[PDB]
Formats: sequence, structure tokens, C-alpha cells
Amino acid sequence: SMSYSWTGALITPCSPEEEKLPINPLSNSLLRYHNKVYCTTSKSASLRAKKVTFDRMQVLDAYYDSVLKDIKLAASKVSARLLTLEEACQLTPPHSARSKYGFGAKEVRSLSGRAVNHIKSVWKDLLEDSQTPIPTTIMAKNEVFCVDPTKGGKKAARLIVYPDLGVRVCEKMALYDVTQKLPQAVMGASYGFQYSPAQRVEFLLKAWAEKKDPMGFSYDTRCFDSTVTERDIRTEESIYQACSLPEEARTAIHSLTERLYVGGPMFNSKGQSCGYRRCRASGVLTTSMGNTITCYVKALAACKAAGIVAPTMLVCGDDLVVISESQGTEEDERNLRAFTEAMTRYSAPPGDPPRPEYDLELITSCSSNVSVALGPQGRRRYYLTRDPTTPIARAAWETVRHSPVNSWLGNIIQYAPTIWVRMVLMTHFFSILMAQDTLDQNLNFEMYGSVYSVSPLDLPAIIERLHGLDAFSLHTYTPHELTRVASALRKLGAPPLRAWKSRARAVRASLISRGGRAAVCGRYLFNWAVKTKLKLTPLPEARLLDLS
Ligand SMILES: Cc1ccc(C(=O)N(c2cc(-c3ccccc3)sc2C(=O)O)C(C)C)cc1
Repeated sequence: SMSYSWTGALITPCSPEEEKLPINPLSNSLLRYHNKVYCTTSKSASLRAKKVTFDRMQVLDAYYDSVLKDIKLAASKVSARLLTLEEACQLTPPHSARSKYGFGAKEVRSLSGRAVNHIKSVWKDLLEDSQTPIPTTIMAKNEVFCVDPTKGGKKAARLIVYPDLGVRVCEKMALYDVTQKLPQAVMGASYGFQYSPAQRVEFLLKAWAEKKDPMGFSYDTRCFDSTVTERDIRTEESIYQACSLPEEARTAIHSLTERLYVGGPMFNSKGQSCGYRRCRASGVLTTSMGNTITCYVKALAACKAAGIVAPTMLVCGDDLVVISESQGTEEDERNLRAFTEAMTRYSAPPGDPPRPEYDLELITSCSSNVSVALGPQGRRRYYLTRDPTTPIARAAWETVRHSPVNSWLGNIIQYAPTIWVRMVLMTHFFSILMAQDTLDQNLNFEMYGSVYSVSPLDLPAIIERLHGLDAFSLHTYTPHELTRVASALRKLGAPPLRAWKSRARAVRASLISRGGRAAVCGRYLFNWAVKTKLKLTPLPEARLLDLS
């Protein structure tokens, strides 16, 4: 019942890794300069391994049995199809890790003979063999964060476990359609990845308002992936099998479950046997759907066992938020402890113990929270925000190491109406773009399930369509939000908001001097930086539509 077994071999890197950066341009200020940012590397891999390696004690009950029955009934309402080899190859991202069999993403997408023939043999093998464990590679993820003294030492690198490219294409042929339909079918509104920022805000406000006396809480499972058992994974397969699927897919799904999802041998970058996994692999197609559904099942059963009154849940993988009817502060705490005890028995122990919350602004769901500000007519306007420490630390890093994929562009788009995106990120990046003279150059940013490409000059139209014109007129932010943003800049050692405000005026003027689309960006995105506001009318943005 151990999540992992290790041989002793180390988790090794592929290319040299840099954890501490040279110079920082964001936390830049004539007499004030700092660099309190870092990147996780292979060096902390052993520490992470220790943390995620433990025995899982799982014991189910009637509450769990009941919920699982309901979910399988809901799943039987779903029909899914196999993807063709061509479709599977086309869904393969352009730079996904190459195969050890002489081909890479490029060849998969161009349907080269070598790649196609290999994938076909892998598929045939899945239909013929439902037992032989499929090997996986384990690597330490390189992610950037800001040092946070008060909250303890630096984070250890997360561990990524994934199978060969050939197997990944096959997972899509067999389960991609299911991943796109199943979660919403069994969870409905509770499925978190179906909402745009404005939609998520609407869901939370509605949920909170429908309670006579609301009480909410976020549950943080300690290393969720490591807590899911072989039995949990086989149960996920039974849920998949409850759907209406072609026999060929059923065969492939069973094989993938027994040979890959339920666990298997892991090798490091050097090819050395590193260990055996008996929990969720982070790099397989079903990770998101599996975590989401399994978290939901355990959480719903735990709500019933704990006596949670009228729970409204929002699930994003291992991220869970429960809003219900308060039974009084003392009883709420008692019910939460009961919920936690139930979750623990289901093998979903808490990292940070949950606590009842009676202020919606303080409830974090899917890494975000709802806040409020005033619109142009003075009425309350709700929007989605989040602690800006990590996104700014990564924006500051991606400025000295402008990687192929940006995270700042994504944050600017998803959190466009926030004060930290408007005062800090937009000011900074439009300044960098003009300095580099690459304003019209298209860039690749990362939304969660799909990498996209966009031109910075298209931001105002994109933002209007995504958040409405209010995104350019929001004012009178809450003191909690102002305080949190100021704390982030302090932790990053970057100039404070009052200084960014001075800078935004200069950036705005520069954009307007360039005329054209750049001028539109200046007038719309920085109308907040001048006392005499501009009218700002609807833009021809009613010519776009996004997926994520
Ligand atoms: C993105 C954006 C930035 C500023 C404003 C704004 O109009 N103000 C504000 C200035 C602030 C400020 C200035 C310096 C340091 C910290 C905060 S906070 C604030 C507000 O309306 O909430 C006025 C009180 C002058 C509206 C939107």
C-alpha cells in the first residue's frame, strides 16, 4: 500500500538546470534592486520523493458505495468514440518529449511513416497484451516561485511521470473523447474546468447567495496524486466502462489501466531503474479527469458521512471547495473535522487542515478567488483574482529567460480586470515589447489544457470579449486585494504600486505616440493611469470565440 518503492537510483536531469537567476528587470528600480526568485530543479528531487512516499490506508463505507453507484449511473448516459490515428497525432503538441524510437512530435504531427507505423504497433500491442507494465520516465519539474520566508523554506521540485510518446498518442485514441465528456456528465456544475473567469465568479456568487447562512471551505489533500490507490484507479476504469464505448476502446482502456494507470516501473533520464509507482502518474492523459472524479466521489461521500448540510461543490482535479449551510460556528468545526476524518479513511488525508470560512472573498477555488470593485457607473462588479506572487515571479523570470511558452501573457488574459495585472504586468510587458520593438510579434502563452498563440496588440479586443468593457474601468478595489498585491511586490523586492502607477503613464504615452493598434492598447489598457479618462467604446471584438 506504499505510493512508491525506490531502487536508490537518483532522479536525474536531462539538461543543466538553473535554480537561481542572474539579473531581475521586473523588481527593477534605480536604487532598489532584488532577486528573491528561484526555480525548482533535480537537486530537490529526493526531498520531494520522501514527501510523496508513504503507506495509504484505505477503508470504504456505505456512503462511498452509494455515491459511486450514482456516478456510474450518470456515466452510463455517456457515449464516446475512438479517435482516429490522424486525430490523435494532430492533438499532439508540437514540442512534446520525443520518442526513444527515432521520432518526435514533429513527425507525429506530419504523420511520417516511422511515427505512424510505430504508433500502430503500440496500439496493436495494447489490444493483445493487457498485463505487461509500460515503462515510464520520472523527471523533476522546473518551476519558478518566489522565496517565502514566513511560509517556510523553498518548495521541492514536483515529480513528473510519463510514458513514451508512442503510448501517449494511443491514450488519446482510446480516451480523449471520454476526457472531454465524462467529468461534466457525472458532476454537472461541480466540474470546475468548464468555467471561464466570469462564469466561475457567477457560480461562486450564486452558490453563496442560495444559502440562508453560508459557510465554505477549501480542502487541501496532502499530495493528492500520491494518495490515490490502485483500487481508486481500477474504480476509475469501471466508471469509464460504464459509458457506451466500442469494444476496441474498452480493450485498450483496460490494458492502459492495468499496464499504465494503476502503476508501473519508473526510469530516470539516464535509463536507470528508479522505482515502482502504485499511485497516480502525473503525466498520463487521464490524470485530470481521474483526480477530478475521484476527488468528487470521496468528497461527496464525506459530506454525507459528516452531515454537511446542502453542499455545493466545485472540483478542479485535487482542488476542492465546499459551500453549505452553516450550523453555527461550533457545529461547523465539528462537521469539518468529521468530513476530514471521512476523507482520510478514503485515503485523501489533508495537508493543511481545513477551516470554516464565512467571507466569500477569502475562499480559494481552482487557485483563484472572487473579489469586487466598482464599474464605470459606480455599481458593484465581481471578478476573478488570485495571489499575484507566483505569476509576477514568473513574469520576472520569463523576462530574462523569455522561453518559447509564456505564463505572463496567460495571466494578463485570464486576470485582465485585476489591479495587479493592470498596474504591474501590462505596464511591464508593453514597456519591454516597445524596448525590444516586437509589439506585433505573435507569442505563445499557456492556458491550462491548450497552448495558444496571440499578438499583444490584440489584447484589448481579446479582453473586451472575455471580460467585457468593465475590465478597462474597474476601480475602488478592496483593501484585502490591495494589501495582498502590495505584499507580493514586497516579497519579490519589486517597486510598490505607487511607482508602477507613475510608470504606467509613461508607457501609455509611448503606446499612443506609436499610433495604430499600439495607440488602442494605450488608450484602453491604461485609461486608469490618467485623471481625464477617455470614452472607450465597444471594439470590433465581436469577431472572436475561445475554447478554454
Ligand atoms: C488598475 C487601476 C488602477 C488605479 C485605479 C484608481 O482610479 N485609483 C486607485 C489608485 C490606487 C493605488 C495607487 C498607488 C498605490 C496603491 C494603490 S488603488 C485605486 C483604486 O481605485 O482601487 C484612484 C483612488 C485614484 C483604478 C484601476
